[PDB]
Amino acid sequence: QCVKLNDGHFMPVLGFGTYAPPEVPRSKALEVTKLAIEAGFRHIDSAHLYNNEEQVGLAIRSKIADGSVKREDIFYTSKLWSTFHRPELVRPALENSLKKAQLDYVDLYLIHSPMSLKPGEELSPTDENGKVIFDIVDLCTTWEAMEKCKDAGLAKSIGVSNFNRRQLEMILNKPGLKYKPVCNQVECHPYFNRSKLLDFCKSKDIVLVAYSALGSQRDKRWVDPNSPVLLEDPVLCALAKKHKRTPALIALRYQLQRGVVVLAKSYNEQRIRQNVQVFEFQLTAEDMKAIDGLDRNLHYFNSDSFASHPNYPYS
Ligand SMILES: NC(=O)c1ccc[n+]([C@@H]2O[C@H](COP(=O)([O-])OP(=O)(O)OC[C@H]3O[C@@H](n4cnc5c(N)ncnc54)[C@H](OP(=O)(O)O)[C@@H]3O)[C@@H](O)[C@H]2O)c1
Repeated sequence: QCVKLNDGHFMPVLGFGTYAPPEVPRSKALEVTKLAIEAGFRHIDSAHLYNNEEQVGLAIRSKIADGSVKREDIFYTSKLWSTFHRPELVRPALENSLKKAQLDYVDLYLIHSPMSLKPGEELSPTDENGKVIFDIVDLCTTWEAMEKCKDAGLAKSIGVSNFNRRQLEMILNKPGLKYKPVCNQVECHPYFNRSKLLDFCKSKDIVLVAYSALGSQRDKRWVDPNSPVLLEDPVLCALAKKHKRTPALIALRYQLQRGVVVLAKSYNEQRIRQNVQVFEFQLTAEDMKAIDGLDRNLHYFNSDSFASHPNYPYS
């Protein structure tokens, strides 16, 4: 099952999340991406930041080599990291990602975040106070460079991530705009359901892609351990019991029924296989209303590191 993007390409509505924290050996991404493909995932979400494109790319190539899939069956996403927003750095960044993954093109290239950072060696250049050293870049210029990447065939589609409505509007209203973003990949789950942003995106034919749809990996770098654990929510657990599914499946299905494309990260073989069951059942209107009632403006990613950034999208 796919949705048609505003540039004519097609995106599978369920995607595999590949990020794992640095404490996880790099080789694991190879193993789990192959498992994901074997389970039925075709949309695979990576990024320069993840330090895994070589392993994820190898998994894709391996599954093409053994005849399981063809390149055209896979929808591969990468993302431009924030130290590469200056327009002259965009195509080189994409070319580096392609080289790592050993792919001729990405299906989707995203601006990972609107929060531009100082260019250089470090992924996350930080001051002595812990905050990231910011760069002030007109993102419309970054976008123009993204458009050139699509015209060159390096990316089939281009989009953004972590943009709010105002930031999207800035791109959409850019004079001489050639390609609208096909999507906005954002934090989205029952505790932070982004309903207003979703309505806006639908009105502009921009797909909303949900990350942390299962409540995030709760990494101590960015997430308060006090934050309620999404999958422990009693409404989600009651719905799981009602449907004889799992809280994760309820959370994924919720997104699909709102017209949101949903990612799901798992590095566990059993959970990877479980997550594809999202297509096997439905939630009723009353179920959906119960889940909508959980909305509580809880973005799990919530750190000083970026809450002070001039382009921080949340308010
Ligand atoms: N654009 C961005 O700024 C951004 C930000 C965050 C995420 N992302 C993308 O979105 C992906 C997913 O988001 P996320 O990394 O925050 O994780 P997530 O999809 O919210 O998953 C959170 C945790 O759920 C667990 N899980 C998965 N399936 C489960 C199941 N069926 N039952 C119980 N637990 C389950 C996983 O643990 P196990 O691995 O142990 O199964 C995982 O660590 C990322 O990997 C990345 O590709 C993008």
